[PDB]
Amino acid sequence: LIVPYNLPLPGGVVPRMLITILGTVKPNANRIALDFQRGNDVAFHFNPRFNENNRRVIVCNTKLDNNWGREERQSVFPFESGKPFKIQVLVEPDHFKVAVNDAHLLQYNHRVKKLNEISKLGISGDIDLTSASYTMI
Ligand SMILES: OC[C@H]1O[C@@H](S[C@@H]2O[C@H](CO)[C@H](O)[C@H](n3cc(-c4ccc(F)cc4)nn3)[C@H]2O)[C@H](O)[C@@H](n2cc(-c3ccc(F)cc3)nn2)[C@H]1O
Ligand SMILES: [Cl-]
Repeated sequence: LIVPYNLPLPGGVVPRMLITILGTVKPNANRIALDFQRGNDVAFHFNPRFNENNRRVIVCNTKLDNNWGREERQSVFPFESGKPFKIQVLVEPDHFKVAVNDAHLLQYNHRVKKLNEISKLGISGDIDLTSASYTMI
């Protein structure tokens, strides 16, 4: 698939929706981003950074009216330059739950509460994208 890639989420997200993204991190990658959007707002931005001051960190945030909020940072970093990955995002009633390569990574509490209006997922950054899909579990 071509990156950046837009995956419509018809009728928005709902609990029990599972989104699966398969790809490969480019060699010498700098960044990856998943952006769950509600119009121009970003309900959930998931942003692995491969070199922020010589550290690897995952940054999560929300953008409302063109302003970023308080960052939530995770130092557990399961991505590896040059290697294949699987990201699974499970929507639960009170948070997005993220697993990478079948291991739980983080949860992100819903800040945007109109889940039905979060109707697009953008995928960008330094990856080759193989598949992006959803199902109900
Ligand atoms: O909050 C998320 C946003 O962060 C900003 S950078 C943000 O800038 C601030 C000053 O305005 C602070 O400097 C902020 N900070 C917070 C801390 C910090 C330090 C210590 C702590 F303990 C906690 C936080 N140390 N920097 C720093 O993260 C990115 O620009 C923005 N972004 C990324 C992308 C993107 C596009 C395409 C991609 F493929 C991938 C990503 N498109 N927009 C998005 O990620
Ligand atoms: Cl809302």
